[PDB]
Amino acid sequence: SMSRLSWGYREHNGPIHWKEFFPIADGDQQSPIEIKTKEVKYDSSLRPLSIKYDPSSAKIISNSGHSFNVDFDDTENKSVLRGGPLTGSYRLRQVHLHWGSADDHGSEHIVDGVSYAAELHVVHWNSDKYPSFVEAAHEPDGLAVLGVFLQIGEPNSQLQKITDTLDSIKEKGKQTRFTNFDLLSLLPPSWDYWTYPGSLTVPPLLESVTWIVLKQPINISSQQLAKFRSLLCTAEGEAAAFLVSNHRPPQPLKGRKVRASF
Ligand SMILES: CN(Cc1ccc(Cl)cc1)S(=O)(=O)c1ccc(S(N)(=O)=O)cc1
Ligand SMILES: [Zn+2]
Repeated sequence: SMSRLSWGYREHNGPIHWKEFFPIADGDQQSPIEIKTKEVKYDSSLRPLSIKYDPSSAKIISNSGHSFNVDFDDTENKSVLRGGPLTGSYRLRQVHLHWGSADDHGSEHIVDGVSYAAELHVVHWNSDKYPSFVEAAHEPDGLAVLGVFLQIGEPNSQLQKITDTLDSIKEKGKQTRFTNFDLLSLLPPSWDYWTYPGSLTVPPLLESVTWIVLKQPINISSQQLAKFRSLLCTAEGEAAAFLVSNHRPPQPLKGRKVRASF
């Protein structure tokens, strides 16, 4: 029961099957990717990242069945990403997390054969050119996603505000008010990054993303990370399954180059 609404990460509907309903899964700019550092193009024309996140932008946290979503008010330019490889201003919309079944893997991007325990995605859209997230999502330059690796280490109290909420939203489709979220404090100290043209890592897998993957990981404890696997991918009433893993394997580069800021 894989379909154009019923995709997932289980055996019958996981990544291997997404192509059945989203043929672009086999496209030439699919994400995520293994970054081979020896092959990175160190580009002196890449600018520093400019990041401004207003803690009051966050409105709600939700269980989609595929991850947790922190959703932000994107009607104003309070929370925006500029610089790096980007032209103009990209407005903050959504935060996701990806993880695997155990702490030794779970990230979407892989760096020199190494997988991190999880990966945070910060999703933004080009509001200087496009009227809306929906319109931007189907343009090559419409979206910018900031990726941050999570490694097992000392408990991160920055993750605590999110993990404290996870019982509220256990069932697929539950949401809770979630505000005064200091996203910028969750980022690592250094904003050195890789960048490449790609796609959404989930259906519908649109090739509209400028990926900006931060070199420096942040921490998560094993017991924090296990909270996310207690989320259900099934709705209230239906037969319970856990969201034990929600990452897409790396995809073919097909001529693309990864550029480094550093
Ligand atoms: C981008 N969304 C999917 C989507 C995009 C466009 C439209 Cl018109 C409808 C749905 S999303 O909120 O489900 C989303 C965004 C970004 C990513 S990711 N994990 O690649 O950065 C996943 C999912
Ligand atoms: Zn994501």
